[PDB]
Amino acid sequence: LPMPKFGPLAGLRVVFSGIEIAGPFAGQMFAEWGAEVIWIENVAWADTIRVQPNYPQLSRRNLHALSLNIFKDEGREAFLKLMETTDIFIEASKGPAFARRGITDEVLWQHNPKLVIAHLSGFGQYGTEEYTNLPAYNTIAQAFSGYLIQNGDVDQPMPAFPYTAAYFSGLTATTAALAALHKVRETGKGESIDIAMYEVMLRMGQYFMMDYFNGGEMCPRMSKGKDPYYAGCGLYKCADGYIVMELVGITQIEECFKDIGLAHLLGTPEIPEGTQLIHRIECPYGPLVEEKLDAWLATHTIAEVKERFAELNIACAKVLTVPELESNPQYVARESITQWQTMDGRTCKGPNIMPKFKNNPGQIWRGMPSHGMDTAAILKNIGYSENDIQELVSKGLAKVED
Amino acid sequence: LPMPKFGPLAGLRVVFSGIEIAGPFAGQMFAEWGAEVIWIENVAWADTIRVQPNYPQLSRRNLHALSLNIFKDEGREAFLKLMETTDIFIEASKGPAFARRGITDEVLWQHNPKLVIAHLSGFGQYGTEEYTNLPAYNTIAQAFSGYLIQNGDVDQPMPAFPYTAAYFSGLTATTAALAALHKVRETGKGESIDIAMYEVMLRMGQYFMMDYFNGGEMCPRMSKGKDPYYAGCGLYKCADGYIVMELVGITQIEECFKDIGLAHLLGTPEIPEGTQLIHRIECPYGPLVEEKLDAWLATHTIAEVKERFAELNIACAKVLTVPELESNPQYVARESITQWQTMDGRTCKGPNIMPKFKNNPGQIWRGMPSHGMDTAAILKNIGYSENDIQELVSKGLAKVED
Ligand SMILES: CC(C)(COP(=O)(O)OP(=O)(O)OC[C@H]1O[C@@H](n2cnc3c(N)ncnc32)[C@H](O)[C@@H]1OP(=O)(O)O)[C@@H](O)C(=O)NCCC(=O)NCCS
Ligand SMILES: CC(C)(COP(=O)(O)OP(=O)(O)OC[C@H]1O[C@@H](n2cnc3c(N)ncnc32)[C@H](O)[C@@H]1OP(=O)(O)O)[C@@H](O)C(=O)NCCC(=O)NCCS
Repeated sequence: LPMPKFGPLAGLRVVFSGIEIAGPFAGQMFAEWGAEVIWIENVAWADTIRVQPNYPQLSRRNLHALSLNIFKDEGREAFLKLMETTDIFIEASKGPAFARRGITDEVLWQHNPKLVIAHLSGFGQYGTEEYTNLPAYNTIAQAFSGYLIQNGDVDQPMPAFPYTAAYFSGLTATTAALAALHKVRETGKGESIDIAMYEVMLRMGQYFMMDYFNGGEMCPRMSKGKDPYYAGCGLYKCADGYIVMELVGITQIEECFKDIGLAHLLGTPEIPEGTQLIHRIECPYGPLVEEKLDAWLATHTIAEVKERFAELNIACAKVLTVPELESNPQYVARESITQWQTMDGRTCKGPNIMPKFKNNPGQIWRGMPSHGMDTAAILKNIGYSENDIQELVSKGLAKVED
Repeated sequence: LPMPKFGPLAGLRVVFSGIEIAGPFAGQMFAEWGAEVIWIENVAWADTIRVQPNYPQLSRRNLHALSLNIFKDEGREAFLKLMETTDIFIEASKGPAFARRGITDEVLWQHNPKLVIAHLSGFGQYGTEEYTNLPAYNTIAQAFSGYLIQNGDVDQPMPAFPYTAAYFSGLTATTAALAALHKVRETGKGESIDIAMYEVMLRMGQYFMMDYFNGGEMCPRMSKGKDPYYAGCGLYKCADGYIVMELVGITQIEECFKDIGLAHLLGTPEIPEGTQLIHRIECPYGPLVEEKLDAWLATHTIAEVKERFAELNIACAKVLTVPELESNPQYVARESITQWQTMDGRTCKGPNIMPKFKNNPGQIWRGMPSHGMDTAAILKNIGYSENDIQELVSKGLAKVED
């Protein structure tokens, strides 16, 4: 398949079957980094992502587009022969959907014993009848893992946004696939990976949930974007706008208390010598600290707080709106936002490849492919004849380039 | 170093230097999956994570604890010899801090030309003077990437929580390190990776930001946990509590419109045949759909909505509180939450290894190590004498087991 040789993953062959974010995000990350990546869409309908006006130009760039019925007759026989040349297969289904349709892990390893198989689902490959085969999206994974209940304001839980759990789940799939890939390169035998979205998100929400599991209470939600436990952390107003700050570290606490008028608190039974952190609930002075911090910050400009906090080594930043990013000097310097050409021949703007590999940078070599774009190319490369692939399209088992 | 042989990453050697979540999360994930992982803390102070009462039992499990001044005299000479046996080194600093302290990539590859180096920072290894050396935490990365501005309610932006950006950044580091690791196993030459937290989070927030970069407007924030654009997606109230649902798909929309009393809308110029999604803003009927959905849902119990939505293949779930997880039958069936023994000999409860590798499951073999726990073991393994490592402790350059 014609493509430039670049990135740490050059010449690795990846195929994924899934829609929206989670599955496709996992597979396309390989493409960002130079792998050969086949996106499989059904033959009758297309990936739901295509309904989004701009995003798919980013999230499906560098891909090859197959369109094949991977479960019906010869359409299946093709998919499985394809699997013989595949290093990694990502699939995102309602539970063990592939297995209950005939394509088990053992059937797959029959065609490629080295194959790394990554199963992405809401609730896992096995469990109970009630949950295992349920459909799932990001919000479902947030709801079921206790992530959603931790987000929002004191009085109003809400999902983390945009579609946060889909990105964590796809990223975990990518990670786990590369880990399994390493094992294949070291023992010569394939692997199957069972990634349940809610288990991913259960992990991502443990910071305070670990307290509940081990004697404690659950923390509340934030109030107005302030950390539920630690004073001086989260969202604050200066005289001229929103900033964030983290009041963490001995030196930071000592010098900041001095600025805001709380010097006399340092060295008390409650704030002894090496205090690195200020717990707002446990501390009688917790609310006083917030009151004085708020008052001191409201006296200063964002720029002045930034200068003083750079002196004290207190992390902070202006809360940037989307219109402010393009022309930020850090963004500009690092080409964090770039441009590329779509397939239709139009100019498209959005994030560059991340992260930056030094010796083998990733690169944007192709825009989002059309539905079925590369089907004929892929089947001829797998060994199907011109007429033989013409029959596949005919019996409805494949969609050719429009 | 004594440890069981398990997981896809058995016999891979990983060292990380960093505190809190991002850096350590990246390194410890290797440990979940069977790698040998050395956590480096400073000799004078310890990782700030240790101030948290329970979480570190999860986030530092399966680790070996070094405590060494990696920048001063012989402390440096040790670190660099250690680097000769290391496959992957994760470091989290204020920008290019290691390089401006003498330990450049070229110095590191001098001691190991194959080494994969992963640099985690707020703002990158290079850029402008204003930003490149700034300290960063999760909230700083959320603020600077336009992630924070997208979270919260219409009237109140807030961070995604808990510390969402630290997990994305550490997960990306893990992923990118394994990708680079693959390249080393295929060309024999090392790699350096520049992971800027804000660039990670810029990527994770593109779903609607891509509209802004390409002609459009930015979406608003959610109202009460409802999707800013798509009707029938996000947080809803039933008669007896919060659920989430995603109204996506032709069949789902058709049958759900029929239930809620909006049948006559199907087939209009605005909702034609294969409509997969309902845009609340663009659609004159968008608000009507919400009103009827809300009213229909408030008539039913969570259990009844679940049953009907399982018939229509509409993804949904009860919003679970933290006290509801342990005894959920899916959690129980998959052992999603487990127990292990700490070093002090106490019983600790929390998430199991995720995800589940089939042939080479990860496993919890050790609790969180104490500050300096394994220093003497590591230095003797690297080739330092008993007296030779006694001198390191003496000149303040290392901390031994308490
Ligand atoms: C997202 C999800 C709900 C969509 O599934 P769905 O609406 O029920 O069904 P699809 O649109 O994928 O297609 C329906 C059927 O066609 C099949 N189909 C999909 N790809 C096919 C292929 N290329 N060839 C033949 N048939 C195919 C599917 O196997 C599915 O089978 P099933 O009815 O036996 O269960 C489901 O894939 C899922 O829960 N995935 C896991 C979590 C996830 O990735 N969520 C979305 C990202 S946020
Ligand atoms: C988190 C962060 C702000 C903390 O840094 P800090 O408070 O300024 O400093 P540290 O507590 O790490 O230590 C201070 C100095 O001691 C050094 N130190 C750290 N580990 C050391 C080691 N084991 N041996 C000798 N010195 C060490 C550091 O290099 C740092 O050097 P510098 O003063 O030249 O810049 C910073 O590491 C950072 O921005 N990291 C990147 C983003 C990140 O990971 N954030 C935290 C997770 S959410």
